[PDB]
Amino acid sequence: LPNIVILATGGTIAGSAATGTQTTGYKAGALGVDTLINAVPEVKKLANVKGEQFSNMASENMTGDVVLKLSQRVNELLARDDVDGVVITHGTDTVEESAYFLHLTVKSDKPVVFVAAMRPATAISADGPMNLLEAVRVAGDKQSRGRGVMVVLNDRIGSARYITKTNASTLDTFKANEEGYLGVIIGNRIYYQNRIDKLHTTRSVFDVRGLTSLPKVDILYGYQDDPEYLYDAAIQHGVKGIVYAGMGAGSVSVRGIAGMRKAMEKGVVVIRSTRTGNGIVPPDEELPGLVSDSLNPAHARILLMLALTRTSDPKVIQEYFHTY
Amino acid sequence: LPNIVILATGGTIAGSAATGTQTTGYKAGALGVDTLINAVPEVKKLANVKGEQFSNMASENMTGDVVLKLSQRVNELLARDDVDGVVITHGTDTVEESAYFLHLTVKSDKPVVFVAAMRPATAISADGPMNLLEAVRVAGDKQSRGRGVMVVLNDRIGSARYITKTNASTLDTFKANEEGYLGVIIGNRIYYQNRIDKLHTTRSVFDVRGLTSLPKVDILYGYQDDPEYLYDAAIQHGVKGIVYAGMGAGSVSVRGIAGMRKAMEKGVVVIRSTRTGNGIVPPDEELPGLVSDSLNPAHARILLMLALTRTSDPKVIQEYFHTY
Amino acid sequence: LPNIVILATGGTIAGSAATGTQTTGYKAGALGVDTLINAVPEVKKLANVKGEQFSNMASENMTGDVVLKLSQRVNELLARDDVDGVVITHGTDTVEESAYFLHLTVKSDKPVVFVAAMRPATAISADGPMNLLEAVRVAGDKQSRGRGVMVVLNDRIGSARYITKTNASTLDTFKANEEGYLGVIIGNRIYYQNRIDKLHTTRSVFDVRGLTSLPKVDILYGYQDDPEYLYDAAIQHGVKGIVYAGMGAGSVSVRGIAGMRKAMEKGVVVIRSTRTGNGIVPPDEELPGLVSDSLNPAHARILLMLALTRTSDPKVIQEYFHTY
Amino acid sequence: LPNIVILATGGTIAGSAATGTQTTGYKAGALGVDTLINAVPEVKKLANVKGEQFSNMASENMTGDVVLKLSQRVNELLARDDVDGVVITHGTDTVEESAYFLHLTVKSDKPVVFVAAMRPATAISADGPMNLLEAVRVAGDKQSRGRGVMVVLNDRIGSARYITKTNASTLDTFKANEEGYLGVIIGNRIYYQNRIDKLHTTRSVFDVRGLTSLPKVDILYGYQDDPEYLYDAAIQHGVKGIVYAGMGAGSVSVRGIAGMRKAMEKGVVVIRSTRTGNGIVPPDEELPGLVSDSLNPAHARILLMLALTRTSDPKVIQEYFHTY
Ligand SMILES: N[C@@H](CC(=O)O)C(=O)O
Ligand SMILES: N[C@@H](CC(=O)O)C(=O)O
Ligand SMILES: N[C@@H](CC(=O)O)C(=O)O
Ligand SMILES: N[C@@H](CC(=O)O)C(=O)O
Repeated sequence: LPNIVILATGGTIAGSAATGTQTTGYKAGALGVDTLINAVPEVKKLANVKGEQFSNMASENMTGDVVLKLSQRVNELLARDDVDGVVITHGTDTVEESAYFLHLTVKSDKPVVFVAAMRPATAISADGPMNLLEAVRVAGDKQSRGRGVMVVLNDRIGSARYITKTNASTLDTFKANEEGYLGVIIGNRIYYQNRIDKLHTTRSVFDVRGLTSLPKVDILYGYQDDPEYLYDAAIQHGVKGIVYAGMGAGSVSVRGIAGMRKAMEKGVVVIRSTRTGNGIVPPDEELPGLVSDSLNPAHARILLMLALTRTSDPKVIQEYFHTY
Repeated sequence: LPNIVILATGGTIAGSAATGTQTTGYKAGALGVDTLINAVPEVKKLANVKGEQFSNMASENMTGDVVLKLSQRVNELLARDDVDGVVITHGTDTVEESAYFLHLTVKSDKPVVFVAAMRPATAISADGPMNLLEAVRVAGDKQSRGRGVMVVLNDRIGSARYITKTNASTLDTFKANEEGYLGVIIGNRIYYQNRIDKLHTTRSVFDVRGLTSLPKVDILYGYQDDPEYLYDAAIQHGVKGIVYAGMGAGSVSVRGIAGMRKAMEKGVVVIRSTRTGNGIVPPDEELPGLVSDSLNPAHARILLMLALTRTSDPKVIQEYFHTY
Repeated sequence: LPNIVILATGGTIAGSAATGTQTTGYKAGALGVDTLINAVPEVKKLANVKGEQFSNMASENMTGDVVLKLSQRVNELLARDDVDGVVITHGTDTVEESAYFLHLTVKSDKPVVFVAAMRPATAISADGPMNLLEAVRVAGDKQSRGRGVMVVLNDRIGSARYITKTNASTLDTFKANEEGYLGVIIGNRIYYQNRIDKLHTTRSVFDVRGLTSLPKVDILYGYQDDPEYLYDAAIQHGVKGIVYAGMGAGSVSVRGIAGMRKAMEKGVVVIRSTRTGNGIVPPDEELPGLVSDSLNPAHARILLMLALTRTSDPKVIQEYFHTY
Repeated sequence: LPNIVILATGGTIAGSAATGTQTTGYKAGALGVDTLINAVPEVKKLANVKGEQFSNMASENMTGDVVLKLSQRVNELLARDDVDGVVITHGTDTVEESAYFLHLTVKSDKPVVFVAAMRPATAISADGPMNLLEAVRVAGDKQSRGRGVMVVLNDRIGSARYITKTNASTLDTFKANEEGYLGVIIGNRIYYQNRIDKLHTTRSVFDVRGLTSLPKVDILYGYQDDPEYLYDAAIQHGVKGIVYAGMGAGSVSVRGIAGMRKAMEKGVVVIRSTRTGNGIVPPDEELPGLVSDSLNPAHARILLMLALTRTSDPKVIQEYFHTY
């Protein structure tokens, strides 16, 4: 059997409420990893699992300094001969951010699978137990190697680069509308469909081993009447990058243009992304900043933060956006 | 034949580029309304059309003061016995905002149909001509009355309350993943599928006749490491409301909580929405602010602005979010 | 509390397998209704429920003669003052057919909610418990009246007319891509979004009280090299109608045209539907047969069977396809 | 510039109607290939194109014997040093069948791109011109090599293995809900997202050079009351295989089981697929026949026909269903 480490960070998957139908007033990140494992003893037929408690928080409180430590820990684990893969239990709300960070920074082809749940462990029809079992199956399969970081929920295997939480509250929320899933798990069998045609993991140039902090990057929304003062505030607080969750294809109002030009004059890198949820922001030399390709704003922030650890050259940063 | 006014505001539908494949370096909002009409002379078999040029701008520059005028003009037009419906040509980037504004403020059951195009008029396979023809068909059909404000592109009829631009750059971008379309136009025939179960138009309390400006509302994004200083900036600039494009189901970090509590102390109304793109943000009294129900951040901003013209009572505002 | 009858027919919701991960070799339709109710005692806080065992079969074996009796029983129940609504447990494979049959033949505005499960009751993270509780919530809410027959799974409320099983094996399979959901159930609260703009239930002309069988209707697939001999076989076995699950928009090969013309010469009514999964098959007088509007093949069969209890007139039948 | 052959077979892309809004009463496959080319002279900046007229038919009339000749011709063309790629203009209705056939039988890494249109060439906002330009762009890019056969419409590049016509009548009908697109074409640039994780073209065992006909395979639908006599008819007419477009996950009624057992006793190979549109049909040794994995019925028929040119062995055929 493969040796899988379950590295727990918190989330609703580790939530415990007073009744089976209670959806508020409980902490998302209360139960320990061994309680998760022991609720699905079937996992022991799939792998030799060892639980490690990395943190226990709601993912809306996950921070880059913590995700950096997570990446460093996972790199240490996967460097061991006695670790075949890692499953990371996490909150759903920012799992796409943490997962994409590890996608770019983990220097191994051994699987790294993020798993989460939309219902707490105490819920009627809780999804966490099956999601964890699926995640372990994926992490221990030798066919799962070399595929980049994955996010597994609801019988689907999503690439960290494409997968996003698309719905505030449903079990099927994690989708990649234009890129689909890497694979699916049906009837206790994994079906791989796609390999992502982007750089990642052992083919990624990003390395943050030995870093202890990351560049500051903020995200500003685009909308009718969007204000220039938010750009001024970000600049004043020393951001190194701004990701613009733009109207349409990174379109920018007269006010946003003024903000962006100010930022660029102070050496801030601006990435024009989109608030729409999907698709390509194409190059446009008449507008300020760089473009995000198909990265959504949350992902774009992660790639920009990592880019800024190793370059300040806009040409190189733009090329990263087209290749990672 | 029905008498339809085509009220033009700009957009890529009125864009004109130097070649058939050029997608940048042209102004979205350059062609006049009569050029659009004359490019589809078939529209004169469907309706007696009259063009009126309201504005000619890219929709990323549309502002609430201008949308207020638009609403007022459309009400004047629909008050006339010689006007059976209005088609509004507009940019795709913010059409959802303008349309939802009119959905709540137009005091007639006569059809109001927004139309737009993802490719400029000069493009190969431009979508504007057929979109405009479909929109005119919709606006003139007696079966279209009483349905709320509609957005028509790509053979689909979307409710202004549910429809959003979901993709930065595709023709099929306008979708309502959970709510579907009101109807479709296939083979020159309209097929109505749904009526929205929300208040609108003639049953809406919002009336902005005579107003000349609207309450200031900004939108802030939720993400890992989201900073409190953006709340401080918005407060300092005198916002009346803040819409939060939250992680997951309006989930809030410790920093966002501190920001939101500060804003609420100053009398700012905070609405928690979602950055995910779809779904319900459920109530949670322990978190700050009101919740957006299934309104996305752009729509939630429009409803909040209108709500604040009538009330500062949280109970009443929250009920608007559940019913409009 | 509302009085709700849970009328059980079988399905995977009532399936019981030897382990938590076994997905084959168990009978869908083994557990009794009271075992379903007793697994979710929370239901007794939502309604006064009474279980009735109508049948216990896998839904692939559900037949029109049995669905007729199901409709007749439901009508009997809803005619009672002591019944406020009904939930029908059923297999997922043909629930859309049974549900649409009841949608057209149930003469009450009281809610009728079909419910099902993709994983058996014994499965890890079984969906049936929560699906049943959601269904009971929907059936007992006074806001649910007059909406037509509903299908409830995975926090979604779908209209019987639009909802279909879109995926062979996932929990989120029931979707209506173009029409959306009537509503959703999130955080123990129902959010109604739409009302279907079609005839149903109390406004439907179809009445089958007193019938003991239905007219025979088969479905033939369209594809490259589709054979004429399948039309001959159907005609020889006495079908009254044929639904063609056509290529594209009910397109027909030379072979299919010959088969259809032969069928129509014998008095068979032919409906051209689509194998695609969605959309409108538009009228085309140059092709044989009537068109299915947006009814998929399984639904189109149900409507044709019901139509043939009332009329043989093509004009009238075609109008049913456009209104039901 | 690359040298691209445009091999025309017909379809609505080659349709010509009397007015810009006419959607019936015109032949789909009337215009010649040069007339398509001459409508988009921009193509000359992308490639040196040569048109060749293979056929001119509606795709509902495409037959396996003709697709076999199409595959043979494409193989001849791509064996030439002066051909870099091939674009095939085709009807939308069965493009997925012809494309998947070529995906398994074309013995080259040079791109083969099928292209089609939902609106005829004479239509207002006809999609064919831009679809053809995109297809030529894809066929001529050196990055497009080795990706398997592609289907290009509406700015999307779909794998022939996953893409299907999902809507009877809309421009955006070609989707792969679970597998996404291989890439997209926005702003005159190709963005590759995925590589399919299945065998195709140069790695495929299927070679039909020298064949003039193929094994007979029919498709039978699954539904309530599905009749055994259709199996008897297929058997009597000498089918070598039957693809069952099953209820749910290839579920079979008692009648279908009896039919399938009869077919198998006569040496017919039975593949259980799904009518649902998407997803995996899992193995189940208690049911008759082989399973289609995620192939939909139309694709399953194509694979089974090709498999039968080589083997009758169920173990090998089942493996093909899991790897092609
Ligand atoms: N707020 C929770 C939500 C979840 O996990 O479903 C979290 O992200 O930690
Ligand atoms: N920027 C343009 C884009 C479009 O209309 O497609 C607009 O919103 O005005
Ligand atoms: N074959 C089962 C499948 C399910 O219910 O999920 C049924 O329809 O009865
Ligand atoms: N019946 C046409 C439809 C199209 O091309 O859109 C064909 O398949 O040939």
